Amino acid sequence: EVIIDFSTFENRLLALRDRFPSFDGSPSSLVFILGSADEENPYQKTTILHNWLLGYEFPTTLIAVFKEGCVVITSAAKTRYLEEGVAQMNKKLENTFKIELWQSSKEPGHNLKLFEDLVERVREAGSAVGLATKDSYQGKFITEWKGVWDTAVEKHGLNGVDVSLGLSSLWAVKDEKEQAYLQVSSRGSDKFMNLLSDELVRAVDEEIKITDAKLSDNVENEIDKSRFLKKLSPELTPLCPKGEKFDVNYLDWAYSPIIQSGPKYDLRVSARSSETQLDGNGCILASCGIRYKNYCSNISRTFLIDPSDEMTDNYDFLLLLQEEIINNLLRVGATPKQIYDGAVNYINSKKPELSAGFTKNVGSLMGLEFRDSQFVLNNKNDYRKVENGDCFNISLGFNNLKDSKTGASYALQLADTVQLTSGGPKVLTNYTKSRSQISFYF
Repeated sequence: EVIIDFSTFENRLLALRDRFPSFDGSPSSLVFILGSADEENPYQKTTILHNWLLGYEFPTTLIAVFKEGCVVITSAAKTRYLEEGVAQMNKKLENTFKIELWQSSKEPGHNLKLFEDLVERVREAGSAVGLATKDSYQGKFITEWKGVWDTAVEKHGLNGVDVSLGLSSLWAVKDEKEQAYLQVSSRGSDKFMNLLSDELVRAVDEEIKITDAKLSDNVENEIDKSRFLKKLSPELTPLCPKGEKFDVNYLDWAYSPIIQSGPKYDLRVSARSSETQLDGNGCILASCGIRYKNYCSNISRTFLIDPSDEMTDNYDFLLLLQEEIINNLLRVGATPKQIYDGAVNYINSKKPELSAGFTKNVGSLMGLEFRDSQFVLNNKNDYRKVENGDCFNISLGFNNLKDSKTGASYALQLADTVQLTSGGPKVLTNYTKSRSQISFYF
């Protein structure tokens, strides 16, 4: 079932070795500690790191990285997935880089001594230690580790250094395999947006009493229909890497689907489905995002029900704005600020009535992390640069609009997953956004 891709493990672990000493703060070593799995917080940096290095989260596991090697503290059973590939890697890198697998144990005192041993190696490396400072896990293993670490900061003079920006830069560019998983994920997002539209239109047509949150929950639970998922394989298996087939067990939601039908809408990052009655008029916002083998995608659409002329005109503009971002501003070397400011320019030119209501960002880098907060497409970030192989959630919205004649409240939102390739940006989510196909009349 579980097979670690060891050429991928080697390349990514060595990339991390090569890059971490020049992370901000100049860490001399890295320590990442995964305690018990927390399925409620899948995007913690240490979990992302496991998914990146190994393809899987390894609970109750410590990984420390140095110039000359790597220490993994993990159970005998998990060591079985690693020992052959590590021995092969060690033989090749015999005079450069040595991975040591220290087998943990439930026997009291055993892991404690390993942690003490590891602290000796860390302090020998240097006083600056790179850590995922915001991560939180439970369990005996990490709790014993924290006691050792806290003292080593008190016994020796160690300063923990957060490495979020460094990891974000290291993870940004997607290799061939990752780009395939992102396309599978994105086609999954397409399928669920299609299901969402069909359910929405039916609920509106049938005037049923239902809240936005109940409707999005209905869609959300569709992913557990395994036999429905199996039938997606002809669309999805050709998008998987060479030698791989679609596996239903690796498809999940990136977040709970969001429906907001008004009159109040929320485009903030924290926003969820509204709790109020489905309003079958004007603008209805929908968002869903899928993970395939932990790679996130995102799609957002606006559906129009008997829209006013101002709604259709502004939806037409929203399409043109997304096109300007995707096919003009998303360029290798561009900063988030240049991209966001280019969007602001386009709105000021064509639709200044929409300047105030525009979202203060147009999305983010996306991948194993659904939203990379180190690479948000806003005016503030002038210190990241788009690279070939980056994948973006290009998501834009306008809130707090009213029709000038009826006073009807509305909002607009459109999002797509976009991959930078050598041939340029490639939109991975292909569910329709043509106004004629997202507009319904009753």
